[PDB]
Amino acid sequence: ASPFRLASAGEISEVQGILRTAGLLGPEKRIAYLGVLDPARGAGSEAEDRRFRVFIHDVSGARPQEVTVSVTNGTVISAVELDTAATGELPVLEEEFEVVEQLLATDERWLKALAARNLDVSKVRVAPLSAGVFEYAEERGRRILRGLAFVQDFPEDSAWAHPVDGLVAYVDVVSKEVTRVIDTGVFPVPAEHGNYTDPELTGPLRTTQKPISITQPEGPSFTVTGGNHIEWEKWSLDVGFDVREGVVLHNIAFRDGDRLRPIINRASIAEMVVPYGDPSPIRSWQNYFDTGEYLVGQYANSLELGCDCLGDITYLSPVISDAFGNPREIRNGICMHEEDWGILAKHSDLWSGINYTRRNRRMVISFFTTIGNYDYGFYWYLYLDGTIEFEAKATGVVFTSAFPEGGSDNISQLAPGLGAPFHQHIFSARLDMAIDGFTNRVEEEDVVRQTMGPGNERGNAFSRKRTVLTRESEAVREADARTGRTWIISNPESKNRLNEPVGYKLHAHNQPTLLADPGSSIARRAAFATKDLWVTRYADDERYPTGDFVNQHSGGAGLPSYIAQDRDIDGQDIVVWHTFGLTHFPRVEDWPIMPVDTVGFKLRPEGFFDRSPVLDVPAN
Amino acid sequence: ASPFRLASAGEISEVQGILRTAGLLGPEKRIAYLGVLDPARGAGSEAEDRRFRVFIHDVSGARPQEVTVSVTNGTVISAVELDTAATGELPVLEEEFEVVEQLLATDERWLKALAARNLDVSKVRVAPLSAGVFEYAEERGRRILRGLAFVQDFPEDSAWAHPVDGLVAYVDVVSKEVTRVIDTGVFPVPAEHGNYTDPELTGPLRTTQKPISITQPEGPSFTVTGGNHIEWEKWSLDVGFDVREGVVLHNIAFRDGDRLRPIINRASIAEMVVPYGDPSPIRSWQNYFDTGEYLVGQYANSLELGCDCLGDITYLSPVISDAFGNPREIRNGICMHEEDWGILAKHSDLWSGINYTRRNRRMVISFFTTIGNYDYGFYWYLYLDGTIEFEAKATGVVFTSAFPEGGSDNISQLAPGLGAPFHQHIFSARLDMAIDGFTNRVEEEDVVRQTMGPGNERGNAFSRKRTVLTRESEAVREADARTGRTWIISNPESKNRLNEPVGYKLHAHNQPTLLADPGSSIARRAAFATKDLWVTRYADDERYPTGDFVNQHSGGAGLPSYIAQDRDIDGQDIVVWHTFGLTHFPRVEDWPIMPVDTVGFKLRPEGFFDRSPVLDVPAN
Ligand SMILES: O=CCc1ccccc1
Ligand SMILES: O=CCc1ccccc1
Ligand SMILES: [Cu+2]
Ligand SMILES: [Cu+2]
Ligand code: NA
Ligand code: NA
Ligand code: NA
Ligand code: NA
Repeated sequence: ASPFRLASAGEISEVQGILRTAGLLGPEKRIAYLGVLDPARGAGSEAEDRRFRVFIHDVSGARPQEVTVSVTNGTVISAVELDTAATGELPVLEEEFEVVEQLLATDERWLKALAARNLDVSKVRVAPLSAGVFEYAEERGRRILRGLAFVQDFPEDSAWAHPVDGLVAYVDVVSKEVTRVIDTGVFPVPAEHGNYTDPELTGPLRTTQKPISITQPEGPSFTVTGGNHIEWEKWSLDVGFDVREGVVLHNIAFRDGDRLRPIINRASIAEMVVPYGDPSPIRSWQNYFDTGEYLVGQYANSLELGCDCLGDITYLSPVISDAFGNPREIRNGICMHEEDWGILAKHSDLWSGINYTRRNRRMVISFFTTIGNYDYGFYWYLYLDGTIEFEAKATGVVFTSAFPEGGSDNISQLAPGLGAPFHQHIFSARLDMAIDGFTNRVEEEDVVRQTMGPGNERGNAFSRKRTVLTRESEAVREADARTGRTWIISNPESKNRLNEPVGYKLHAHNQPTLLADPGSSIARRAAFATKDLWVTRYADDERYPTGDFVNQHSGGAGLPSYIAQDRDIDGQDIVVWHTFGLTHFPRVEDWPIMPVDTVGFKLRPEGFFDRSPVLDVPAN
Repeated sequence: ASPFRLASAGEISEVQGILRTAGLLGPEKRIAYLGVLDPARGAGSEAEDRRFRVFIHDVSGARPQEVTVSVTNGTVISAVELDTAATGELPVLEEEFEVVEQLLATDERWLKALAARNLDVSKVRVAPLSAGVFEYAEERGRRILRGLAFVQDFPEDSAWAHPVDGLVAYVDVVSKEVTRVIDTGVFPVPAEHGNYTDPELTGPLRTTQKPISITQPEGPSFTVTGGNHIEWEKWSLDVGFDVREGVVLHNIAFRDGDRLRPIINRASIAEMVVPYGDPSPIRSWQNYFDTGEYLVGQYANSLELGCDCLGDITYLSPVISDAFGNPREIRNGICMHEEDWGILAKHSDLWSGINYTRRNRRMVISFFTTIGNYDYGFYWYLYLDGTIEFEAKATGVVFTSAFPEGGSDNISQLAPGLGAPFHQHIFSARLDMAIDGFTNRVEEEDVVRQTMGPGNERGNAFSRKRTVLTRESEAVREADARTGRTWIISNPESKNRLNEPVGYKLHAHNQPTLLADPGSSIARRAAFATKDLWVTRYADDERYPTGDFVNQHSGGAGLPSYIAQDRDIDGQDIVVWHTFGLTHFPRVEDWPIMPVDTVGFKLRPEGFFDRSPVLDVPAN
């Protein structure tokens, strides 16, 4: 009955039938995105209308369409033809991954480049990479992918160990033309294999690890009702799933006495970008938006009990659409479990004689996605004490190149002849805030150092200052680790028992933001990534920091366009966008398969409760 | 047989007998510090000599002494009379904690101040706080403690809820005189209790938490030999314990093939300081050095199975001396166990069809200490992939004051009338490095942004730069989160298979350092805390960043004095000192007992291995 329930196979079958009957899903059409729309603000009228947004691609060159359908009424609500030169191309289709390799395999220029290298075309894998927007006027309005080549010596070989540097091709995947083949010279193809399951490389496997057994003899402490409504240790929320964003959290709230208090209306990772810092023309165009261009949710892994998720695991199996509108289940695509998290609070008192210890725990909601060489785990954590934390785990295989004789300032060496270009992994969290309701404000909090003098005669005092962000034009903020900068989201109309506004404090990791020159193409297309924090006024159609159609969009869409409206955000329905990322100078230890590295953020209560909220936790 | 074994009860009994026979331990003497000395550099002569350093206090006013004894030869090696006005007072004795309350209880000025407040002297607890060095000329060369008062309504009451503001006393604990009683005015004593085990405050305890069972059916994967030598998943180390520093790690090394490769010779938390930022004269002198002034190791808790440490736990029970030279066991004072740590590495490859997942784990070595209101957990972590991490967990009860009518810029309100002054918790990790041996250097690594232009026509390139620190005068470094600043400790004479120096990268949390005015007393006594990183040349007697005798020392001792020698550190036996801390603006949720907050640092291999070191981990 909940409007926030996961999409069902039946709903997706209905969408397909509706589009087919309307003449919108003929043999030349492909569904490039399908997703359920969130209820509009103020859905307290009990009028459920399950609506789906669809992006429809046409493989014969006709204009794509954006379509909204209602499955409750079985109708097409709206249907719009898209001018992709203006508003951007549609996301990459899975079925296009192989088209780039296949088109190059018959192009004379491609074949001549491989022949000069004595490479058999049947052994050459081509990575299908997004094109971006650069200097090539012939690409405007066309659907372009760029291809970089890797050799697979045998079917089970890791191609990433054998990059073919000095060579790149551009392909129009709709007209099926190879527009350019660029060959800047021959590099040796690195010869060592990178097969991390080969006994020659691993040596004998360790026999020293004894098992760790994690069980819950009475089952887990959380309940799931309605398919995706979670209640755990006074928390409640709905777990959604979208093919673009992946796991989405709705209606995060905390049961404080008899009051269910909202905290966050919608939480998601709304974009991610991986910009490469190698100035070689073979790769200087390389920036992929895994969320916006490829849709991370459709590549979610099926997670294996005892390997990917350990303990008493409850699974969700979300349903998405394939390119023809058929429902497809991602079996065991979301793990949910609780974890012990050490000591929560502890004190031994010299005067009362009381010794007190309580243990902490967290609820874990996670999925894993794979797009080409990279793999990412997305983890949401809820803690007993009201903290909310997000963590990204990056692993997989680093993207490789040749390592040039004489070295490089932008590439590190991993093995003889084998390089890995410098790059970043940058995420955008979209936090539709609802601290005790929708009237919220953001304050920037800095430490204040004080001068020794009158009123501070011993020079020990220090303080803090809070600046309210009142309009969107002043709500584009930078981190400052040196001054301990944080941001507080408060409700000025809801006060704690000390008559102070209730609030939550956002703690960032203060990692570097986008490094590229501010005049670059990527700085214009990923403008969100140049600043740590943005605050906008909520609006239904302002969903992604990069806009709706990221692929081959020329720039400026999303957050820079939103904040130009300069809307009031002081005690209003607001959205926080936090940029956070890893800057990756690859090390030898990242090869041939990368141990996990992590980045994230957390929010902690800041006078939201009237005292510690975990006084009622038992001794265990 | 190991020279790094824990001190035994028999060794401490021998020290006592040796000091007694030498005439050094009469009835007026107290042992204020006793600890085993580390083997000198180059102990490859097989000549074991177990030596102990002792600080001897005299309760009758005679000069204290520093004494070194050899238990192997049963002799006093050296004995030096200390001039405490010059070099600092001895650490606070546990038996002095109660002397301050007892002396004030008969002082007419103290009694008049309590009578004006209608407080019964039998209900007034007095916190024994270290004095520091300020403007009081009469305190030079005397052993002073300062007292702040708290009311206990009944024997099991939490006194911290009832601070008596506007009142402070100074006491000479050797001559047993109250030197000053300062009363700046009457504040209401906050009335609400803070008894976090009272059902009136906790409400009914949750019944919703189901048990989590963590077991190791075949036992743990690590072995302990010789009392304190650990081997775990190619790591080996010795776990030491010192009454001042707490847990100390010796000879951290990693078994790479057939070679045992050293990484860190000695790791410890060598100092910590809690400076308060309240300019009230009642508290503007308040800075305690828990390690240097109070000795955190002697207040280590006994850790309870299933409450403090969960899983298959192996305990160590270190032995220390009491004030009379008797051995005293800290039963179960150190927990050791391994923990599952999620995914280690994962990749699903589109071209090879191979799906690969491995799980991570870490070894945990921890102890907990309690000094007055504050409790701290110290956690050392070793990971499968070569990472070393330290984590401090801060909990307990915040130090309180009145909250003034009309508010405060330096105190936050926790309850009606109840304040908590702003303060920091700052730690110093001393890392005696030994990356593949003792010839080490430190490089500072910054991200380098590049301008769009020739050689970077698309404005995407970025790079990094490394600066070698060659002498101590240039090795006092500040964090820079914006440029992703890290520090690399490398061995220029030991190269990986790519002919690059092996190394480890130190990742800091980049939290604010000491906030106090640089002309303050605390900035001079805790000078280490004003900078994030220091590098010194190793020397036997350069143990603490604050010097040997922190209590009432006038300033400048330790690191600022060491680095003035301006010694060569480029490919030498070096020591890294990393400052890291929490800046604490207390929140309502910290009251009446604080949920854990954390800070720390980690070191990751940086071309130390020839490839990932966890390729031989099995599928489980
Ligand atoms: O992450 C998207 C870029 C990509 C896609 C497919 C193969 C390699 C790289
Ligand atoms: O942490 C050392 C300061 C202190 C010691 C004893 C009681 C309260 C405060
Ligand atoms: Cu990376
Ligand atoms: Cu604190
Ligand atoms: Na355009
Ligand atoms: Na909002
Ligand atoms: Na002095
Ligand atoms: Na060293």
